[PDB]
Amino acid sequence: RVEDVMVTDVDTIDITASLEDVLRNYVENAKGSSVVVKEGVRVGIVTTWDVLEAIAEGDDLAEVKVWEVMERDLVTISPRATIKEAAEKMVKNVVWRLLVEEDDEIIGVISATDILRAKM
Ligand SMILES: [Mg+2]
Repeated sequence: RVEDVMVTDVDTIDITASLEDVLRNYVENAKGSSVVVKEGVRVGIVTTWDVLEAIAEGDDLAEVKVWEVMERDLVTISPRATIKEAAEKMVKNVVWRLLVEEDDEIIGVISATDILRAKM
């Protein structure tokens, strides 16, 4: 199940950060995503795909704040879901990562990389 393959040690970024920060975190530290935090509460996820979308639109990455592009509802899954169910949600929503929520709070992230490694 998701709880068996998820990562609880999540990378976070403040809600006031920009896509330039997300880009930098990827290029300098290899971080493909971050869980967005607002005053200590995890509220969504921002990813390098959001950066690519901004580049495609010609946006100034420093001016796009992470709250403008973060996601939560369609990318959240229960730790009780099976790995196949997690893969199905990733495929339906065309995302590489899902936020894992329990007791209304984000407790981790599961990525297609994790699922592929577990299958192998
Ligand atoms: Mg998106």
